[PDB]
Amino acid sequence: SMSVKKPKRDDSKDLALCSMILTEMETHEDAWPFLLPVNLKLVPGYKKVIKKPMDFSTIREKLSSGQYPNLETFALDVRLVFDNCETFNEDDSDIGRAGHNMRKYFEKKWTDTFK
Repeated sequence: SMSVKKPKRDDSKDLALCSMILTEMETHEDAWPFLLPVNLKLVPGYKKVIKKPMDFSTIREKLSSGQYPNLETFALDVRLVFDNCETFNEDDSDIGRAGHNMRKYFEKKWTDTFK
């Protein structure tokens, strides 16, 4: 509350560390469904159904331009990529499996870097 604060966690490295995580997600072999925005002209249903599209290149641009206020808003966009994927793709599909795999890979790096 006013004039009452928990001890200050060092957040000076968070930007660099989120960039590293994102590099690792970008270079994963199952990243291909997520590298670029879904083409809303060429994929019927996507625009109407997925209210907030998100992809790794859009996260990279937001990160590089100071549009993440903190590490949690960064994790929310990464998770949005996978939540979108599950909303639109059957579990038993190449893309549906890719999304589960990448969400696992992410959540481990996240815990190991920050928790």
